[PDB]
Amino acid sequence: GATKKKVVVGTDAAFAPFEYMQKGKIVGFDVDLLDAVMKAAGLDYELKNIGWDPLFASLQSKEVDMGISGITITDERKQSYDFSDPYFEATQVILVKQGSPVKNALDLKGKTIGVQNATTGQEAAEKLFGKGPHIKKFETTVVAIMELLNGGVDAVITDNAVANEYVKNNPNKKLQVIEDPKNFASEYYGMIFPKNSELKAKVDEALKNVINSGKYTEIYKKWFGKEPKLDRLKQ
Ligand SMILES: N[C@@H](CCCC[NH3+])C(=O)O
Repeated sequence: GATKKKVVVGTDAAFAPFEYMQKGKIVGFDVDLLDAVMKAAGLDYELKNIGWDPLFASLQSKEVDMGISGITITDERKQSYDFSDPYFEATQVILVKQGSPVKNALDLKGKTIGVQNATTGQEAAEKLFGKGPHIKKFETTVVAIMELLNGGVDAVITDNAVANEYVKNNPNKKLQVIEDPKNFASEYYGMIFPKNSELKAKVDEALKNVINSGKYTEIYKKWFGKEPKLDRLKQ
């Protein structure tokens, strides 16, 4: 007999703790949350590591049906895509070597900044300093961090849980996180869909069900070791 077909879900699995590779498998908070959500939604699915810029290209062509990849909901992105209700709150931070004199975002003036291409961190860097060669763009956040380590850049702007977990997992790298609430906005992550997707409603209801049952907090505690503040998801 005929058919799956499965929902095709894309991701950039180079963004621990949300999605990353471990032993040939894609793991992480977004991975576990997606499984809970799609199961609650009664949707069969496949999760594919397609990379960040390809993910957006493939959503536009509808080769991929859905994405989950630590993606900030933004007004500009809503022009081209649809988002689920938010499932996480985050902010950009600055990642530097210990020893850096940087105390806030404004201290990055005249310095070289590494970011992942087409991210809200690239956006924040361009908003603060204008577009130019001092902003170095990489296809993964992993490579951005590598360019911090080897001195190719002076600082990286990326998401708080990603920077924090990198430092906590890599003490011997002697990096540090600088937070700047005055210069960086609150951000909310959403699952993402091609415009006019018939999956969004099912995913929104499933996410509600996952949060309501305590499954969201079990997953959150697995990855972060503390309770979430669920009231952040109703802002
Ligand atoms: N949350 C930021 C960074 C995500 C990058 C994930 N590879 C954004 O949506 O642009």
